[PDB]
Amino acid sequence: DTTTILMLPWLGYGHLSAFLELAKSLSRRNFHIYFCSTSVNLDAIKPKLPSSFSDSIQFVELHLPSSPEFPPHLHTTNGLPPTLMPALHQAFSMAAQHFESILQTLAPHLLIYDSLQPWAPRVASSLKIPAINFNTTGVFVISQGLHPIHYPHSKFPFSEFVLHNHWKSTERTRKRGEAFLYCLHASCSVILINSFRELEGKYMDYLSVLLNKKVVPVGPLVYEPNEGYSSIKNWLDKKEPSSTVFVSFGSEYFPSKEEMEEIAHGLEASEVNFIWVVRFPQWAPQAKILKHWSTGGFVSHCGWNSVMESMMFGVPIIGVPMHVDQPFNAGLVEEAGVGVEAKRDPDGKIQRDEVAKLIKEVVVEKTREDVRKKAREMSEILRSKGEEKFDEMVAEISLLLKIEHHHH
Repeated sequence: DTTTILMLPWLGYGHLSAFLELAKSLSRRNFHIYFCSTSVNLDAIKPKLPSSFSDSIQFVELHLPSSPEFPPHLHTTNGLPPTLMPALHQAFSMAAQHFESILQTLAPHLLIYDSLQPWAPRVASSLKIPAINFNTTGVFVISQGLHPIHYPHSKFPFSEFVLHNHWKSTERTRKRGEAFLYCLHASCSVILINSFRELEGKYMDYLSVLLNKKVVPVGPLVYEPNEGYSSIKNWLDKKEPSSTVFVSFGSEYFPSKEEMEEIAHGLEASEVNFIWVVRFPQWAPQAKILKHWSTGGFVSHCGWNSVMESMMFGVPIIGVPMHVDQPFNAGLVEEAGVGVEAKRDPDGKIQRDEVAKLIKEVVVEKTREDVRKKAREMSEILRSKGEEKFDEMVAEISLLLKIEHHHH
């Protein structure tokens, strides 16, 4: 009979997008995919799965405990009030017993889990089902955290990047224990990750050594669009080449009113064209917008998907980080030469004028072209990479399932 994989993303839009792209490729390689998340997430990613995959990728609903005031359409981090974040983690924790009922019933041959379920590799070991880890974000930020663990004294070897730590609850108590999580099977001996070596080759090689694991890259996993655009195309089509920037901040961080005020001033002082329709706690075609001639700028919060999309498309990155991984991703962009970072002032807050200085210097004015060279060059290699992108991954999955075949 055919082979089956259960895919469990973390409950976030970026994770869902990454996991669906990996789910699609595994379908094309003659695997049966069990795509498992909550009903609200499955609905939000359902549009991106074409009707040709209906027999090879099934959506399997995970039930979080619901109540009239915390109902299922809130069982996701997308658009969720931050003060409800504790409940979502609690409700997710409690979904472990149902997830086990899913594994027992489906009896998959493999579990590919996101890096945020502590109970997913623990439940899969109980049923003797191999489970591989898939990280949807970059390796560069992970090696910065594991470097003091072994080398508190040595400087970070390959990078000269530094951070303000102005960013500086009990999650860390759980995070450090993963670093020391053991491994006596081939299922955890290799991890898949959403990056490509042209961007983070040294950091994958370094991370492979710290973790004692094989770091198999399967990135970048960017989703290409197939109205909204019709109205927006009018702006892009009319304006001359390279005169606009896009402002993206994501659906999980809602910038503070002062922060939005300081950022807004960067846009006005920069005297640049702008396309921004931000959200508030409870959409736009970002990919299509990044893929127009008029587009030569991206003022992004530097989430991994936004960083990957620009490098794939070729649009220079104006970075304004303000959350967990953004500053590192933003440091990596500048090191790579494919963008510039706006160094937020020695004060805690964002510098209103610092943002404005960079947008004009990069988009309206070709003051910095060293970056533009790097943006197009990077995008050429990404598109050049084709079906070999999943070659190394398929080989390890094949080998892993064969090893476990004897352990019975």
